[PDB]
Formats: sequence, C-alpha cells, structure tokens
Amino acid sequence: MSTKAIYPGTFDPITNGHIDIVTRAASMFDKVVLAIAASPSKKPMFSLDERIALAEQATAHLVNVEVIGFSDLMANFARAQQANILIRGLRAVADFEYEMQLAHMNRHLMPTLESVFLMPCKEWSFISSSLVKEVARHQGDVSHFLPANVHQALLNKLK
Amino acid sequence: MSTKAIYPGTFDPITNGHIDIVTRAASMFDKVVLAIAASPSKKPMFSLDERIALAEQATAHLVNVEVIGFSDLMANFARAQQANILIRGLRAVADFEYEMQLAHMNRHLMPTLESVFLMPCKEWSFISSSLVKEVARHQGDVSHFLPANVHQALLNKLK
Repeated sequence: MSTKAIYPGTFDPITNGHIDIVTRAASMFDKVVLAIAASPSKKPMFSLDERIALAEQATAHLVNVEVIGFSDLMANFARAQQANILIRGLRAVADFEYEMQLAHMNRHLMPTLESVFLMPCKEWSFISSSLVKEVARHQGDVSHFLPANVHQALLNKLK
Repeated sequence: MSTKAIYPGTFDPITNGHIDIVTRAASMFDKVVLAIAASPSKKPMFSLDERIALAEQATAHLVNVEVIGFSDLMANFARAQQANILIRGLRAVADFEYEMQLAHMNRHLMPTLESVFLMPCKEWSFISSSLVKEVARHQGDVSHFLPANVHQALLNKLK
C-alpha cells in the first residue's frame, strides 16, 4: 500500500547488476527512485549529469522508476522523497558488516525507514563496477556487463 | 500492485527477533504468511501444533499476517500459496554465504520467487532460538527475548 523506495549509489557507471537490482525492486514496490549521489568522496569517472543521463536511458523501460540526484544523507533524501524503504544490493560477505552498520545508522537517523537487502543474479555476482572500469581502462571486453548506452559512453571516455 | 510473502522457519520457539522481522515484512507487503516448517531435521522442543499456537498468539496484532505449517520445500510452499516474495532474516555474516546459496537454489526451483533480506533491530542482533533455549535449559533469565506467552510455555517445558 503506497510503498516508495529509494535505491542510492554512485552508479559510476550503472551496470547490468544495478539494473537487475532496481528491476526487482520496481517489481515489488509501487515506486522506486534510483538516487545518484552528487558529491561522492571518490572522484567518479562520470559527472553527476552524465551519470543521471546514462541511468535514465538504461531504466527508461521501467515505468515506476525515476532517476534523481541528491547531495545530502540518503536518510534525509528518503525523508524528503517520503520513502519508507531503502534498497541495498548485497554482493559479497566483506560488504555485509558495513551494510549492517549503515542500516543501524540509518535507523538512528530515520526510524521509519526500512532497509531492504537484495542479492544479484548469479550472472552479476562477481562484477564490481570498479573492476569493470579497471578492466576497461586497460583495454578489456566489458560489453557483457554494461547496457549498450553505458558501454558506448565508457569506450568514448577512454579515448 | 499486489505482494504476498512467506517467512519460513522452524520458530522453535518464536522470539522477539522473529516478531520484529515479520512485523517489518507485514509493513511493506500486502500479505505475509509466517510459514512454520513441520519436520525440521532436528527434533524441535515444541511440536508443530504448539509452535503454530505460540506464533499465532504472538502475531495476532498483525492483521495481514497468517501463520501456516508446511512440510515441503519452502519454494514449493511459496508456489502453492502464490507467494512472489520470500523473507529471510539476515543477522550474522557467517550465515550470509548459506543465505546466498539458498537464494540461488530457490531461484533455480522457482524463478518468479524473489528472496528479500531484512536485518534485525539492534536489540535482537545477538539472539537465537538455540542460545535462548540453552540459557533457559541451565536456568537463566531469557524473559527479555521472548513474548510473554512464549516465555511461559518454555518455563513449563523445562520444569
């Protein structure tokens, strides 16, 4: 009943793994905002506008998904968006501790916000989006891991 | 716009941690079945009928939650119940690998079934049916961890 979720991340760039997560989120909640962090601590390969553009194209086929940049705490953005659900992808064990921490902090910041964890398809279990960049930087075939539009934009960035 | 989840487990017995998980599940999905495994491999302290009774009482305040026994694979029961969502409590990093395995198997058995992972409230982050029972078996105060009705039943089982 009127479920609204945010799916925050850097999405530098968005990968088939992300698409899978947001697709499955969009299948179980009424609305999903794919929230792109504006000022990440790490210098991203793509600008906020570029990242939004690529994500938009890659998720245009999802009716109930909307891309939006944000610069605040993901907890504050969720409050502004009147989201009661926070989507987090769970790839590996190492990340689990951090994700527990973040959920407990987010509970502290906004107790009505519910963190929800999804695992990726086996296909995308071992892709990193930093391993994808790194492989691409040193001239490898990453076509299987990215949406066509994203792959093109990445090829251009390495010239 | 329609969501039906199962939350499978042995629930021998149901704890505050379980109640917390199913409560949060019930807040974000239209219907939630608290599915109690009939014949766990291990011999449970309480019978299926007892485990149903205690869980019923302890979830009677949740309108859209229904307790049901099952004896098949959780993936088949989900198919029977027309569940598209499977709730898993994800407390320990140790259990994460197993949970990843299970979701991959459950995706094999029923591809339309979406595994969803929730982390407990900090308060219940360290409790298990097993450690509660063990403490209680050697005469310790477990009142904080169990619904009153469950606590009473457990005291009687050990006296």
